Amino acid sequence: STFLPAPLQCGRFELTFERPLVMGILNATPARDDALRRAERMIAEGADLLDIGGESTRPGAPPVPLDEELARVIPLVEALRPLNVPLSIDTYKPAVMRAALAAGADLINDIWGFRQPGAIDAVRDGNSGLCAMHMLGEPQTMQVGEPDYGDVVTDVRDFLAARAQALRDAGVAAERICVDPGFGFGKAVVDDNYALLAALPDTAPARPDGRAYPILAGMSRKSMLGAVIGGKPPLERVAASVAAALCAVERGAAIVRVHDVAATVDALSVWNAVRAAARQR
Amino acid sequence: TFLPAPLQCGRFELTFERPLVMGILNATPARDDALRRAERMIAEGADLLDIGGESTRPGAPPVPLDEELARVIPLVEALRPLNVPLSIDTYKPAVMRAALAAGADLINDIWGFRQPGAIDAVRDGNSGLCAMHMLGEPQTMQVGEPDYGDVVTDVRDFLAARAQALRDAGVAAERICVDPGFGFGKAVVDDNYALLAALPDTAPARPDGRAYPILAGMSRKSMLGAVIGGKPPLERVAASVAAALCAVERGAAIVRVHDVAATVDALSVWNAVRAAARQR
Ligand SMILES: Nc1nc2c(c(=O)[nH]1)N=C(CNc1ccc(C(=O)O)cc1)CN2
Ligand SMILES: Nc1nc2c(c(=O)[nH]1)N=C(CNc1ccc(C(=O)O)cc1)CN2
Ligand SMILES: [Cl-]
Ligand SMILES: [Cl-]
Repeated sequence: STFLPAPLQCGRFELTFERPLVMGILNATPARDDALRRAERMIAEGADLLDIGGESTRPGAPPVPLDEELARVIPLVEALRPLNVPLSIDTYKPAVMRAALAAGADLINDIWGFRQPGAIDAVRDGNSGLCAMHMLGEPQTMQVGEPDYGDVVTDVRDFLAARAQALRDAGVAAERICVDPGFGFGKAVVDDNYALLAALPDTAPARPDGRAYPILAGMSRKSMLGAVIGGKPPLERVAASVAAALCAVERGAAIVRVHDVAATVDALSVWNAVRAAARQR
Repeated sequence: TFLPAPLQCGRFELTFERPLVMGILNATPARDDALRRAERMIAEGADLLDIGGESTRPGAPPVPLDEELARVIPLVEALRPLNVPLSIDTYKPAVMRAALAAGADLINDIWGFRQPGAIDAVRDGNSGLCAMHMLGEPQTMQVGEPDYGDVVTDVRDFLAARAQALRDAGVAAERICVDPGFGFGKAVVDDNYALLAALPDTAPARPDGRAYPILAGMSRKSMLGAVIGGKPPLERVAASVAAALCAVERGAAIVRVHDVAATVDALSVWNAVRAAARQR
């Protein structure tokens, strides 16, 4: 406060964060026209980016075969490109990264932090945005591991610092990179996730210009929320998800990744109005 | 971490380790529909219930005394056994008198105990008292056009005078909370959002040096519609949650809301964040 996240080069777009941006989650997982209507609705509700995922990229989910992931993701990229809204791709598979970038996606959002063999090579060229997330696990297994940290905030920051360095060593400009602490990925459901949310600014390492890498935060409908509201199921977590998104932007998040776009946008309109009033004092 | 000063509140001593949620119980048509609503809001996590028999809002037509009493008193009598603080949203001294005699715990007055006879009605006993700021003329009960130097300072100075008037009549400072009165004589965005941004500065000091605890009510109000493209009241729930969270972040003791479950859930997240912060 009154913090300004560093800019993100994001394929066709140069994102700046005078206000935090809302990334609407477009799960392309049961048809195509169903997903396109969803995307149009989310844009109408105020989504600033769309995150296209052909898999369940969460802990304990079945891993989708390559041909099918390609068949879900690529035609949505092609159909949504004309809308001139950033298209993020939720994938850790280098082949999906290559095909999706060739199809004209703007951002690669990777739960494995570009650790899968060949992912860095897939993304090093061009201008796409890249979100390196923290997940505790061994990449070869494709499985999230058990929580284990000294200070989870420090460990998450150092890992993200190493991932940004690895991207930069391969020629990726620092301005194309954002980071994400990976809420719900190898974290104690309450203690680790809320430590990371309370200390969000400190999860982000510094770019060479001294500015912190901008932060993407995704908590929407997650177990960390169910755990504090008496165990209600995902569809009953909207108000809690709005609360978490607001907390993240209060703590300097550049982008919030959400299911409930209208509700998040409305909440962020109120947040911006408060900030605008505070700036006159 | 801010800890709002405690509120002596009739049968209850309220302390604010966490902010409390006051559920709005609009008792306007019946006297039984209101009761199931109250039970639901308690089940959803309401810490207080605000019983209102009128429209205590700018431009709203008034309800005659005997009708307001017919709506409020049976509800006080019916809800007392539930053992949750009962607040009465009234500016009428006769309703204040009758509600306290029926056993209400808190009097919530949009006129800041300015109506003739109000202070005299609430002097005695241990009821909590919420003195709200509204810019207007008590005699005609008309809200005024916004007019402030620094609205934050003007609101605080008014609330200091109302607290002092209550104390001059023998009211213990511990019984008093204050409310900047969002949407009552305020520029819809300029003034309301200044007050929310500078919320802790709207409360004057008690004699012990702690600020009077703050009640804030923004649920579904125009200030919210104004910033979300002019959506109507029933479509302001997400914006109302954001406002409540902002208010507690800025030290509010009680938030007054229509959407109890949604607000309680948001505050559960907020509490979890604070608890994590306190371990660092
Ligand atoms: N950059 C980025 N990408 C994602 C994220 C995320 O948080 N950040 N979350 C995702 C959803 N995965 C889940 C993880 C945990 C939970 C849960 O805790 O319930 C649910 C879903 C997938 N893709
Ligand atoms: N202590 C306290 N009591 C109240 C309050 C309130 O904000 N604080 N609001 C009330 C509802 N009045 C409205 C005022 C403004 C608006 C609006 O701006 O839309 C709507 C309703 C009545 N009772
Ligand atoms: Cl835990
Ligand atoms: Cl205005």
